[PDB]
Amino acid sequence: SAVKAARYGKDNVRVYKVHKDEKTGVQTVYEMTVCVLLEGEIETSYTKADNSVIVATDSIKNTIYITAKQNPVTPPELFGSILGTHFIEKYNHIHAAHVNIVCHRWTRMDIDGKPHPHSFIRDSEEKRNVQVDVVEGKGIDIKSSLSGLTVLKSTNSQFWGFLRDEYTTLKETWDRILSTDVDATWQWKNFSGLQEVRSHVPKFDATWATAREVTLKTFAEDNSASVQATMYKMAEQILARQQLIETVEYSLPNKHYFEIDLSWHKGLQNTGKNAEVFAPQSDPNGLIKCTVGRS
Amino acid sequence: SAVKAARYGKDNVRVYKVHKDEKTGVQTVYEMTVCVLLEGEIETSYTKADNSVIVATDSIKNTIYITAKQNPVTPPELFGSILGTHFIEKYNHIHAAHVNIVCHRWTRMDIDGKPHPHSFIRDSEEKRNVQVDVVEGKGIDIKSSLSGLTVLKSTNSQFWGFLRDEYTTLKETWDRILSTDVDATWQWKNFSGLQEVRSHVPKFDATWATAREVTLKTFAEDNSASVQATMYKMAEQILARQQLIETVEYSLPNKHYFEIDLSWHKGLQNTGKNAEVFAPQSDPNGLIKCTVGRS
Amino acid sequence: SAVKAARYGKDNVRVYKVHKDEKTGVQTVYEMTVCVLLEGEIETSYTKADNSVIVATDSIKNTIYITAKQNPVTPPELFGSILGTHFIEKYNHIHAAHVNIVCHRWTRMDIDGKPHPHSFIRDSEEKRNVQVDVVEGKGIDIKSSLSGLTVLKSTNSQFWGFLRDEYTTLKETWDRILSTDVDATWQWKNFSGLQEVRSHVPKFDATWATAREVTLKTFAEDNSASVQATMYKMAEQILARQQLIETVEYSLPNKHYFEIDLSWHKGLQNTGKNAEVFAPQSDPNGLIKCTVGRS
Amino acid sequence: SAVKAARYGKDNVRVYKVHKDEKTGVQTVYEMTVCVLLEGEIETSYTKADNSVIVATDSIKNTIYITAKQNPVTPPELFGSILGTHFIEKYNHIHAAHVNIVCHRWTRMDIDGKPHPHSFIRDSEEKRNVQVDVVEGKGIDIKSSLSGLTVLKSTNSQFWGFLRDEYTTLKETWDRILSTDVDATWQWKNFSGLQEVRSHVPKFDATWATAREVTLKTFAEDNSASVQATMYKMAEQILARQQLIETVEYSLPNKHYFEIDLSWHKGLQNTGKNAEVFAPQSDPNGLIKCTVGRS
Ligand SMILES: O=c1[nH]c(=O)c2nn[nH]c2[nH]1
Ligand SMILES: O=c1[nH]c(=O)c2nn[nH]c2[nH]1
Ligand SMILES: O=c1[nH]c(=O)c2nn[nH]c2[nH]1
Ligand SMILES: O=c1[nH]c(=O)c2nn[nH]c2[nH]1
Ligand SMILES: [Cl-]
Ligand SMILES: [Cl-]
Ligand SMILES: [Cl-]
Ligand SMILES: [Cl-]
Ligand code: NA
Ligand code: NA
Ligand code: NA
Ligand code: NA
Repeated sequence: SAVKAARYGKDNVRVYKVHKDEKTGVQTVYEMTVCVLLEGEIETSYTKADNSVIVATDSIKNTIYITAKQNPVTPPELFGSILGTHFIEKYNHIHAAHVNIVCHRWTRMDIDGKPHPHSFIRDSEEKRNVQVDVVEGKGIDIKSSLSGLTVLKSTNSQFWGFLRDEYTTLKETWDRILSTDVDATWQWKNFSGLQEVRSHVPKFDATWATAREVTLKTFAEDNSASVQATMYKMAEQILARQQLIETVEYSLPNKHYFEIDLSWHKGLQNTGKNAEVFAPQSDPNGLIKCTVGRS
Repeated sequence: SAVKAARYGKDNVRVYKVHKDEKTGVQTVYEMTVCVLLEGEIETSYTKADNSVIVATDSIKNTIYITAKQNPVTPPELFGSILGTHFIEKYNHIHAAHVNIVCHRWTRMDIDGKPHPHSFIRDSEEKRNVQVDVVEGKGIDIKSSLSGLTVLKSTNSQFWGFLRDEYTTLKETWDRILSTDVDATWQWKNFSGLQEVRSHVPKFDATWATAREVTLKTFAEDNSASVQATMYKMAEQILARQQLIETVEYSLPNKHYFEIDLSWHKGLQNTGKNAEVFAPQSDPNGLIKCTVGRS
Repeated sequence: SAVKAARYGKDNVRVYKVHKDEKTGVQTVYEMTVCVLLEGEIETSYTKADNSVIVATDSIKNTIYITAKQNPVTPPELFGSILGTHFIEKYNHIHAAHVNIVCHRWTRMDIDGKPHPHSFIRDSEEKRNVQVDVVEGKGIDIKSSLSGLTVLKSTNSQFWGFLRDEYTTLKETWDRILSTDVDATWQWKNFSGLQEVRSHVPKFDATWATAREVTLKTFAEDNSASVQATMYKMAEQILARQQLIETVEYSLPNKHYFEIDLSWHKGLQNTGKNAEVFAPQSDPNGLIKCTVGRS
Repeated sequence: SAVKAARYGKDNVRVYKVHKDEKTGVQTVYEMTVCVLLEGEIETSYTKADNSVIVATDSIKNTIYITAKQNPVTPPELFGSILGTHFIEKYNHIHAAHVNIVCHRWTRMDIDGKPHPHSFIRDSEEKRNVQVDVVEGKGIDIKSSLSGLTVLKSTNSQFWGFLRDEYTTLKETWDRILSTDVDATWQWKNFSGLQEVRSHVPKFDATWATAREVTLKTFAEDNSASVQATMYKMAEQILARQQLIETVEYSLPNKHYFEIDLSWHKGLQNTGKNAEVFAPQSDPNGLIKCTVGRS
């Protein structure tokens, strides 16, 4: 037998960094969870018990903290690029570094209407993420995403005109609840290396902001014909607003809310126009996905 | 043998309710998870296979939705009281109803700076909860709480002067991170029944708001001597601001963030005054609890 | 205000211990998660920032590992007793120690039909637990339990003869699925202190074994009239087999499996006697509880 | 813009099936969670609100239950193939079906040493899974796996001889704990369609059994030089025992157990040869992956 593919490293590395402004007293915190997996001339660790080719995953962990100490950890696209570039440059025989970063929210508290200098709240489990693949000889591929953005609209969602055959029981509807957990990913043009990534640093926060804003506004304003149609509009707009993005991907569950017929109880009317109480369904759920690119 | 205690019912009942203002088009949503457990003359269901004394848990589920259809679901203290009162009044032989409600956040979205009439965001996994125990002959006991409120302050937390003996390795500190998940509970004076609960309806949202506000402000402003001392201040203030509360309980984990000594690497300084990168510890964690009452 | 109740300490302390038999080469592992919360003359830590009365939770963590190093960690009832007794004896001003222990399964692997000397498998997420409350002047109260024991029987479960009124839609059934996650707790006679606990050491593993055996056999053999009736039988038997137990508590969810009517599709028959495919319901679920004592 | 990729359907479809032997009274249960995502000429649902091309995900759910009613649900490789083949054959314009199945354990209980005819225990959260991609014109690609198989060996694991530089703090060790959650995947030769899958039905349970057996035996018997080296041996053997498998993939976390130096306390010796009490680390963890193919 032979090794067709291999990568190894340290996952679930929790990192916090604080920035203190000496002059203002304002402190800023960042918290993330980091995974770094390396590829290279490491097949003999698997086939021959040759650990000489292994950069220990414990050392990869140390390196993550040292890199956070010596560089900015924001935007996560830049940090991941610095981190991955380090491994392929430091170790001749390592030829790719795969860096995934989950950024956790720490939003400054407002106390009595004034931003507090050093207290924060996790104002959502929504995440901002990056996947940075640093490949020697082939630059840096970055996928940026937002995930865990949980939303609901109580009307202005429809689903009718779908295929109807002997497997179909679903009633057409012109007014339903739509609720989802948004997973949205924008894939950047390949970057030739760390300098090119750095040359675009401002665009990373800007594009994340645009993607979120477009997601929320389209979700709220689209009188939705379906999840499919709504998510395409989101993707289309994001592409139109950042030329350095090549594709936009959405992965959306349809978290169903079912009407409850109560007419069996004293003729209570709770369906159609009289629907007020619904049963949220934990499972199953629709799952709808789209990758949109430039025509 | 004999039954010393018994209660039974339906847990994890997910409920959504929408309120539509016909005139404005503004819709408002509520989502909760409900548990109702009943007590009464039901020992024979356990000892004699006598199911005649059982109100089926499926029927308790139906009753939850019907009650939500026919009454306000807010404040959760009132809904739980209505619900529990129904079971003990409807069924002679049922003498207590234990209603736990978890309220989930659905905060109206602001789109282009204007509140949207029917789109919402889950802007936190923080919960507002109630535990309502309706006991025939003995009124209604309500415990209200907030939970899952996750906060961090990056300085103005201290821990020194603790007991030091042969089991102690912890260094005293005058400047550390403090991060916790706030679980705060306020226990109301017994209410004689549903009318008395209704007579106090406005106080339920007001007291929840006060508890949150006092929690966040004390957390942010107290140069903390310890979790113990900070949480007591929170509780003291809440008691001072609502005379219908008898006790205030806090349950707080201390979610440790550890310094990382990196001086082994090129003499890097990352401790004490130079501490910038920390390792959040998932476990273990301190757990600190207090119940505060009136002197 | 004033402190009405207080306890504090370290939660989620993961502990592993290995026992190596030098002579046989057979190794045995134990893994648990420990929480120790202390009570005593500690009110001033909360009201006066007096940390002198605080045994740091970090030191409580150290003490957990030291105690595991110097004593047996099995049965967990004994370990918890040793641990809690240490705190109230070591610290004059500490008057109670509350020790919760979750034991994780590490079952020796059989390889080619022979037990392996040092490899183990987690052959279930089922837990064996103890709650040991050590109260100065008042001995040691122990609650032992098994939890997370997930079972299903595909027939020989019934539910009929329950109360029927205007809230009832549930059909009576003479043949249904019953599936639950067993949480079973046996509460021991108070022990006067550590010597008395030690005098009963063998009974702890024996009683845990009996409780599990009786649970599984009753579940499998009882043509169940209801969860209520079945769980009472379990409790009755356990009480009859260990006189040092005062009560037996069960907490059982009824994890419903619903029939699926498919006759709308080509007259397919999948209900009643023809029921083969069912939909497991994640929520809601019945929750049925009983505490049984001696008449 | 334009749709570069799209797939949609129903996730988290829980399914139970019972088989009753009329003659013996022996019943057998299967429980799984199913996801079916379809691809085809569906771009206009996204770009033009054309729902005519959508097979509703609700109908895909119905179809899952109907297929389970009318066919065997075991081995999961065959069920997934039947299910995916149905969609591409039934709907001209659907050209791929992606079926993921998670099988949940329901192992027959032994009561008083005899297998019970209709009671089962979930004797592990370990899963048996399939990923079946049915592509019109291109047959059926199946990946089979086991996951969630959690194991520990308390000695006969080593890690030394790794790369040492300025980022390295890890001590070499000749005797450590190794614990992991096994994720192992075997990828089958492409099948031309449903007949070819059926022609190999017996091999699916046999190969799953071999993979598990080889995993457990190698884990227990290999005096491991590293995770890398041990997992390669597992993969090598599995490939040697089933020629219809093209590759074998492992994904293994190294769930670290750290020594605890206690010599600061009364010179207690708990390291090296005296190590008995360890601290399991929840995070971070190494993550080691390998795909092995035929040379
Ligand atoms: O938006 C929707 N898209 C779908 O494909 C679908 N199928 N059922 N309900 C649905 N709703
Ligand atoms: O605030 C704190 N309280 C405690 O009791 C403690 N113990 N260790 N660290 C601590 N911090
Ligand atoms: O065993 C049961 N007990 C109950 O109380 C019940 N209620 N609905 N179904 C039930 N099944
Ligand atoms: O088996 C191991 N492999 C690795 O690559 C490694 N790195 N640190 N510890 C390790 N153990
Ligand atoms: Cl859907
Ligand atoms: Cl603490
Ligand atoms: Cl029930
Ligand atoms: Cl590792
Ligand atoms: Na390199
Ligand atoms: Na009553
Ligand atoms: Na004492
Ligand atoms: Na087709």
